[PDB]
Amino acid sequence: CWPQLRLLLWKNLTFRRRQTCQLLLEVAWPLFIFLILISVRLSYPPYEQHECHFPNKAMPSAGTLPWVQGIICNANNPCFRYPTPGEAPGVVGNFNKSIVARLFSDARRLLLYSQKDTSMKDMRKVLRTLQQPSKELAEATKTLLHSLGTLAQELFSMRSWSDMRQEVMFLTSSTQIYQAVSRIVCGHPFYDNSTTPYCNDLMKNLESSPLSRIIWKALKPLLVGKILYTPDTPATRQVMAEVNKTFQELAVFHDLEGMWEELSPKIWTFMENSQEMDLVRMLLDSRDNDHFWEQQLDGLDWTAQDIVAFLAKHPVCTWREAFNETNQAIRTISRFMECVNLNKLEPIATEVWLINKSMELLDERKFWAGIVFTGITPGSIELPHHVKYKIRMDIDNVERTNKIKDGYWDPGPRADPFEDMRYVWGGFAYLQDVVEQAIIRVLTGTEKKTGVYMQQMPYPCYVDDIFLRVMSRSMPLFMTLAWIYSVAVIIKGIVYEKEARLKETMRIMGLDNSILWFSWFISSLIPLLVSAGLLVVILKLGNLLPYSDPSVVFVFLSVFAVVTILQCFLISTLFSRANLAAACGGIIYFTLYLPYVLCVAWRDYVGFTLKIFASLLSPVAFGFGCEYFALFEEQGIGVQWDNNLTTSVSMMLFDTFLYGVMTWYIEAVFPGQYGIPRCMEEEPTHLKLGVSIQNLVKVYLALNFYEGQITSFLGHNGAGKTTTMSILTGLFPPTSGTAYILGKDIRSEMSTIRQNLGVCPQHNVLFDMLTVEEHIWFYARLKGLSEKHVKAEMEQMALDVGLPSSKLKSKTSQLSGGMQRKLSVALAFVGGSKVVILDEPTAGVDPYSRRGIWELLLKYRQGRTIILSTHHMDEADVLGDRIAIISHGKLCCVGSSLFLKNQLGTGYYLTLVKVSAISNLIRKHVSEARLVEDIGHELTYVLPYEGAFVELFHEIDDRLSDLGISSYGISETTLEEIFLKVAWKLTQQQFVALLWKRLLIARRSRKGFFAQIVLPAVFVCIALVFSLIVPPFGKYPSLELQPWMYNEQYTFVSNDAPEDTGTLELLNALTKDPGFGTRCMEGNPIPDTPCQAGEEEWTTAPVPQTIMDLFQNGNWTMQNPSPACQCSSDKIKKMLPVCPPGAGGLPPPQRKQNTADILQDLTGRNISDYLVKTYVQIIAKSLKNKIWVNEFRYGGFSLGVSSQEVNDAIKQMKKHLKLAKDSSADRFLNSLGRFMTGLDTKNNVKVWFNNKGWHAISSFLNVINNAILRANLQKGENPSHYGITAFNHPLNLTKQQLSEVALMTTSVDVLVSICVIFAMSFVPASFVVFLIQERVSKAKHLQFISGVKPVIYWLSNFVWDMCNYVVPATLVIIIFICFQQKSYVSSTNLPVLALLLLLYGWSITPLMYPASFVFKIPSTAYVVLTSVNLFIGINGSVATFVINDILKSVFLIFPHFCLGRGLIDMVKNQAMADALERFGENRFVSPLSWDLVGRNLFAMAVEGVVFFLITVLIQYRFVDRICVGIPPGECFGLLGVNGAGKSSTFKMLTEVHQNMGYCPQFDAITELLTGREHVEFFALLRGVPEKEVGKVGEWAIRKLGLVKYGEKYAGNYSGGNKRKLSTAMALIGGPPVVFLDEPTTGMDPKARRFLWNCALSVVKEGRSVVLTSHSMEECEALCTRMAIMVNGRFRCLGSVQHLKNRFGDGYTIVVRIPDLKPVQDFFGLAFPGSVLKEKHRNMLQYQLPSSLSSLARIFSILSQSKKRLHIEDYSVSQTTLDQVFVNFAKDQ
Ligand SMILES: *[C@@H]1O[C@H](CO)[C@@H](O[C@@H]2O[C@H](CO)[C@@H](O[C@@H]3O[C@H](CO[C@@H]4O[C@H](CO)[C@@H](O)[C@H](O)[C@@H]4O)[C@@H](O)[C@H](O[C@@H]4O[C@H](CO)[C@@H](O)[C@H](O)[C@@H]4O)[C@@H]3O)[C@H](O)[C@H]2NC(C)=O)[C@H](O)[C@H]1NC(C)=O
Ligand SMILES: *[C@@H]1O[C@H](CO)[C@@H](O[C@@H]2O[C@H](CO)[C@@H](O)[C@H](O)[C@H]2NC(C)=O)[C@H](O)[C@H]1NC(C)=O
Ligand SMILES: CC(C)CCC[C@@H](C)[C@H]1CC[C@H]2[C@@H]3CC=C4C[C@@H](O)CC[C@]4(C)[C@H]3CC[C@]12C
Ligand SMILES: *[C@@H]1O[C@H](CO)[C@@H](O)[C@H](O)[C@H]1NC(C)=O
Ligand SMILES: *[C@@H]1O[C@H](CO)[C@@H](O)[C@H](O)[C@H]1NC(C)=O
Repeated sequence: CWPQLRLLLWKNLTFRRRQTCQLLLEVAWPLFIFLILISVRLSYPPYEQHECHFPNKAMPSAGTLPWVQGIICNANNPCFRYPTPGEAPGVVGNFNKSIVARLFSDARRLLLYSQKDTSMKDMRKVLRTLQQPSKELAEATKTLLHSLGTLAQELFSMRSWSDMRQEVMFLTSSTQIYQAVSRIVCGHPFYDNSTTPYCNDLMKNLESSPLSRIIWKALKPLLVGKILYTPDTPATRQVMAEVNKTFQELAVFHDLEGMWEELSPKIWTFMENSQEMDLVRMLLDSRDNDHFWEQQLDGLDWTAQDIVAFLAKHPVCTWREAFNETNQAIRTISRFMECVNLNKLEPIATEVWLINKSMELLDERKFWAGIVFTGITPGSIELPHHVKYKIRMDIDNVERTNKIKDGYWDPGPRADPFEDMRYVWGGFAYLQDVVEQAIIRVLTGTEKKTGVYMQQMPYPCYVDDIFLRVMSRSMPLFMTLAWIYSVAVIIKGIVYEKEARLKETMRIMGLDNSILWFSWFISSLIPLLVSAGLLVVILKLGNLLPYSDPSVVFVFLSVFAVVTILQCFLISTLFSRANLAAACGGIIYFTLYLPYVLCVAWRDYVGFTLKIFASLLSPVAFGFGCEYFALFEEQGIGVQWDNNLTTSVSMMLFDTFLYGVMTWYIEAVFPGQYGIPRCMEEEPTHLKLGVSIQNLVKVYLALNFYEGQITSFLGHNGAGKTTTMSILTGLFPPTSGTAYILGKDIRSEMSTIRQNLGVCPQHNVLFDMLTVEEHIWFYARLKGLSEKHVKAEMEQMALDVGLPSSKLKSKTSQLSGGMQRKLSVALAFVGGSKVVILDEPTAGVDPYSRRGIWELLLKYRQGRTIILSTHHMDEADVLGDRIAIISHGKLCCVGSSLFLKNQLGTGYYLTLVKVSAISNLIRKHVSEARLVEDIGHELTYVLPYEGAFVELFHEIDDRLSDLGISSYGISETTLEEIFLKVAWKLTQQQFVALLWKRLLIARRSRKGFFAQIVLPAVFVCIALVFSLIVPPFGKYPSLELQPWMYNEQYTFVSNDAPEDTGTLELLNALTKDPGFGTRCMEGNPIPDTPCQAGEEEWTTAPVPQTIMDLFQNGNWTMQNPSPACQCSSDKIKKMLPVCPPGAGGLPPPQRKQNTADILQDLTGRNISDYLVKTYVQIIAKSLKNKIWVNEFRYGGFSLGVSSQEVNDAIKQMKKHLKLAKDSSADRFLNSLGRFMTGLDTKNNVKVWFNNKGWHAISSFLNVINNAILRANLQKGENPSHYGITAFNHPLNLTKQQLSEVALMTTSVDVLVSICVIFAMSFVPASFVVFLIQERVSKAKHLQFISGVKPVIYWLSNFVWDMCNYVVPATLVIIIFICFQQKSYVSSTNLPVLALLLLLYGWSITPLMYPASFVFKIPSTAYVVLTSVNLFIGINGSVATFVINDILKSVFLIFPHFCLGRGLIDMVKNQAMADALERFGENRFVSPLSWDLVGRNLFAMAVEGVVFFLITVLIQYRFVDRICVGIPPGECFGLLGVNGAGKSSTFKMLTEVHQNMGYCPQFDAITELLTGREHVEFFALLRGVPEKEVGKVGEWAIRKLGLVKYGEKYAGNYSGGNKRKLSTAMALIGGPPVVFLDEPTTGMDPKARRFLWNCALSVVKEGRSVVLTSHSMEECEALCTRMAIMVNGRFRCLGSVQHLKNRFGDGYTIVVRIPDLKPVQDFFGLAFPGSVLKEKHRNMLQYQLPSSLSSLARIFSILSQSKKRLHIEDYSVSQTTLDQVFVNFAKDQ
């Protein structure tokens, strides 16, 4: 067992090594594949991003100044990387260093101090008292000095105007300006015709200035926009008035220019020519007042000297420069605010007019969002207590509403300032909050009393490695490309070893399939294990899977190799071809791997039971293992031994076992075309008996085989010599019989019997890529010989073969057929086998190699029990020693040759070469004589039987010159006798005949290639049902802003400063019966979301044993209240950070709020740290369970705490100081007061929102607005039915968006066109494989012999292909028109597409014609043609994703590209017409336009034309004195030496075409047609009549026989039946001369004689025939004028007997008498030329050369010695033609 496996592995390794054409590519393909993989990996480095927070944004309701400050500077998500103070629950500032807020505070302080100051009245009273020393004068002067000091202090202690002046003088290199603006505004980290061109050029410079152009995108819809609303309902009018007021709150700069123009002269004269200023300047400079000013200044800067220099200046810095600078600043701000539109309110009567006006303003590039209410009627009723409003804006400023989530999860906070922040800079949230606050003010009455802020939740320290995620999850593709190459190669090898009948030869040699399968398993693992190790080390070195142990991936790759090896072992027993299996294995594996990519997309509702029942394949299990590896690798921890993967390995081993048992079942239930599905002479006892059969029988004989005699075994192959030879071997078991093979029964022991019993079947065994020496060594080792024994056997075989040279012993299987047959028959004798069973030797070999192999078998007659089994008669006569013929399953005759010849055989045959005189002489000499056969210059007679021989020969020799007899001959009876005794309009006729034959071969192909009609049909059906799934990608439905759009979410409410000031009732109403928003309140006004009613429990989740360590780790202050969580250590790439438990610190009290969600109280806890820790730990815990983790929390609220005095002060100040009622003084003061009282906020709420949710911030804003509404409602019946709902619905698409969606949709069109191209490329494949099947000498050349006009044949093929493609064309047309695809089923697009498909077929059917010319193999062009068609289609599709003009002009040669471009332009025009009809216009451009579609049609037409012309062109491509005369009825057989060019001469020698018939050596008949139809079609093409066709067919079917099987498939016939069909074809037209070639090839007796009778009958009618073959018996029995050509020239000509007597050898004699040496001595002394050819017991034979003329004396001596030598039997024969042939070939 072990030595056999050793020989098997050695043979497999030698096969793998001797190729040198497959293993190098096998080992190089994975290198290139993974090199491309490592290159595309190294091109994408991993992106690392530290954890960061985001500043809080301010809404317009929380103050105009903070809103503007949040818009301008901090609107880019700077990611400070540290917790900003804005995220603190107490402070809502972050504008502490902003000089604008400081300046506003100092201005407010100046106002509130000047209103309560009385320095003006005090100074006026002091001046009046001084103008009208004293006692009260001192007190008055002291009061005036104190008042002046207070005014000086008020002018000081502000430090804002100085900084503003410094900044405005510095502003009037790129980083410096940005830093200056950032320090000024906030803290530290065609248009010219509309309005004036000043701010137009300003905004142009802003857009062209080199900085972050994001603030302009937010400031454009702020002062250029315009909002429009519903009809003029009084309530809508009131809310619009409130919105206008909250906009104009910032209009204090509009009426400031008039105030400055009115107040400039007054302050000018007050500072120039006022007595108060002079008195102040005089009192500021004195001898005692200086100390007072120094004491009042408190050591501050700008002492009294600087004050006197600044104020007291009649003519370096005085008040004049300050006045000029303030005037310039006011002028600049007025010119800036001039073109600012603050009246952006326009009412509309209806809704369609609203849409039209919004579009019109969109063309004007000035249009903000628009509010659309849902009023029931324009009545005086305020509100229906439920406000439903929508906000319609442009699509480029609002997030898409067709999707609410990114779909696949991916790390990243999603905080881009422009790409995914349209709800901030677009103005959606601002206007939404403004409208909501206006509604709150108009419903209840409260004005604001509320601030709102938005805070984005931070992200916990991720890294961006999406490439690793997409590569490690798509590992099997590039992991198994090279392994698909390997499995294809190994499948090719296996099926090649199987098809050559090598497995059957190994089985009959005494081997089982188990050891063969095991050896193939090992020889397929070894290279697979090597490649697995190489891929493991190249993946460990590639740095793409770090921290991964090589052992686990190595064992995974090895078990995957094992399961794939057993999978291909299962798949191999289904195919029966080398290239076919090698090509279809890859596509079958792809189709069975496609389930993986099919199931990975629908993982949402996949079950574990479904996963188990679907994991029966190896690719899906490998994909599950790769997903496990990815999930354990992405987190940086890697995969190690930690006890999923084990389930995947278990399923893989179960799959291996299932594949093994399936292989074991299929190898037995369905085998190939060769497997098995589950007058007796004296017995010479001089030698030993080797095999003695006894009672041989089967399911519906006894012969004793001898040792030293070469016995024969003849039969009809139907009743014997076929089942008996199989029962004698180990193929089939016996049935009530016995066979003692060398003293061992067959049924008793079968192993020891096969150890010394060789076999040699008809199919020779010769492994390729190997030498004959390796073959001999392997066979000797398999026999069981030792090393020296095998060497001696190989030396003996090399010495006895005849090729003892290194040129032949070290060469591969490149010898001729004769040498191959000789070596294959010599292999069966290696090993010293005592019993050999040959099978059909010398089938079609030349007579020289036949004599060689005969001498070879004769040299091995030293007791080897040679059992011959062949159909040849002369071979069995010369080789067989004991001829045994059986019939009907029983023994009939047995005995030697001469015994069977003289017992029941016919008498002698006397022939004469060149008739009544000779016949009369023969009748007078012998009474029993008769005339047997007389042919051209030849006659023969029979002598059935003895002194008449001498007298007859004397009379023949004496009267030889009397008649025309030129030479005589005598012969004995051959074994075949005993065998048979015992057991013009012709063009149209050819056209219609071709069409009829083609229709018959196509209609009878229901079981054959019939899939070429329904396979493209189902492919196009799948194409359409897949195209009816992708959304139009151009829809935007109306979505209601509500936070419950997601499945599950976690909210929270953080109550800061619980002092019951204004925050208690707010959170209360937030957590009352109505809940968060409008989910359920006296009904469910939200579709498909019924809320749960019964739930009320304030409990804490069960905490594990983690609070103990928190207790022993006490002193957890507000700063750092939880243990740290590390990040991205060196050389450790971690996607999500991990750290020990205790991340949150304490489980907050969880409670459900009856809205399908649960909230937790976070009062007094660090919000940012807790949120980060909880989020990261929950994401990790959810990802650990293989759930495809989604988002966890979306939003939460934090309530906290942050007037009329300033308004009363402004009113009191405006009442005095020259009050008036003009529109330039009172309006400015009123606006200033309103802006002052519109910035204070009592309480505020901060909404923490996650930017991953597309509609999260707006929904929570609406929720908090509804909560504020329910809290502000007082003295109401119930807050249930008081709620506000917000909607989001963009406007209609314009021409730009329509063009965008028409240009972007080309992806679905190209992907639906590629597949339909692939489906339509299947029709010509059947035509090409049909032409290939009938191209290899089957029907092309045979029809080309006779007059066929091959151009007409090509025309017929073309028209049949057209009419056979018409049917599937309209079939698929009605298929894809049955569906409602308006882009194809319209009345103007159906005929153009139909004709496009028609011309595409017309242009593709000739293109695949020349690919069939040079292709010498059938049933394999299908896959390569489909592959090249797919490649051409892919190239043409990708070539349209771009120099484009010349590209599309030159790429029109491929019809696939033309069809793709036509479909693309057709669907593009359909979409364009649809968009233009939707917009309100019409276009009727015809698709038949020569520029668009119609150039491709004419191109395909002319291309098909030129392809047909060039295919007709390719077909046309633009011996030594051979002299012989063939008269009427002269069978002139022209034989020749091996390699004399007989086929070339026959092709060269072939009016003359129609008068000549040809018979091919190989079978030429259709596999699916009928023989009668074959002969009918051939009679039609021959030129017979249309009415006499049936009679000619019946005559042809009755002449050649086989009438019982005349109506049947020709492919299901046998070899002899095919030969009969071919020789009937050779006479279908009835030519005067017909050329035959090997009429009998592997046939059986009782049928060759029939063909010979038909041949002699057709040549007897005066029609000469020409034939040639290797078997000399056929020509010696049929040919009458032989023509032997040695080298190019006819070396011998004449009759058969004349040539055999002229250059042939002498006669042969056989005498039968233990024995006596005296008889042999007398025989040797009587003839001088006597030679002992063979010496046996009581049977001698001799040969007499150069003694043919003395036959009479020889017969006389024989008759005289019959009584002296006591001879029992005598026989005399002549030399046959084979001796003459081998003599002519020997001396050559
Ligand atoms: C909730 O929990 C988070 C953490 O989980 C807390 O955040 C901690 O507290 C501060 C933020 O609120 C952070 O302090 C900052 O730390 C920066 C780090 O710089 C180094 O710090 C180490 C000490 O860790 C020093 O030895 C080094 O020398 C560095 O200074 C400081 O740079 C930063 O200092 C600021 O610098 C800017 C720019 O120069 C100044 O303008 C500013 O005035 C200030 O000086 C500041 O000290 C702290 O790192 C952060 N994390 C930790 C682990 O403590 C929240 O505070 C918690 N919430 C509440 C309400 O407390
Ligand atoms: C809405 O507000 C705008 C300004 O915020 C008002 O327009 C003012 O009044 C007339 C136009 O109506 C102009 O002459 C003024 O220059 C505008 N600006 C100012 C500051 O007065 C408009 O009147 C308001 N409309 C309603 C219905 O209140
Ligand atoms: C209510 C508040 C927030 C609005 C007023 C903010 C003021 C102080 C800011 C906002 C816009 C700023 C102006 C923007 C444009 C220009 C034009 C430039 O050539 C000179 C500076 C100047 C004139 C800036 C001066 C300061 C400015 C007017
Ligand atoms: C600046 O921050 C300090 C911190 O204590 C605070 O007291 C002060 O009011 C802030 N200034 C503002 C908000 O203008
Ligand atoms: C906008 O699109 C809707 C969608 O059907 C349509 O009903 C409406 O008429 C369109 N309006 C305009 C002005 O095109």
